[PDB]
Amino acid sequence: DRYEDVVKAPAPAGLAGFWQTKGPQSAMMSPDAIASLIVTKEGDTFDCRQWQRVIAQPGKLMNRDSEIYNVTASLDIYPVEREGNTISYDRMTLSRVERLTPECEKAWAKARATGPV
Repeated sequence: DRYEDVVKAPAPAGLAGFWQTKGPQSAMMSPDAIASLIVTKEGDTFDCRQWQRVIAQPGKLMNRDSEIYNVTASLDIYPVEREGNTISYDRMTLSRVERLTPECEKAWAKARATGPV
């Protein structure tokens, strides 16, 4: 399977948005590290994690056996589970937010500029 051939799933109701860790995550390098996930209504995603450096990766939602996953452009596959204003994602808890960090915002705009209109 190729990333290009992955069938992009529309976001289920309530999942589209910006999601960000609100406190220390034991999975991350240090307590001040932050992870964010963008989910568009069409099912495009962006996984942006930062501390001393930023690592950001576009992806796509996939529906497999009625469960939702993020599939990154490098073919990492991560189940996404939502409960209200929080998601479980790659061993972290992210909360719904209205705005992401500037460096996630900038990286997202940059990535999107090479994609379709």
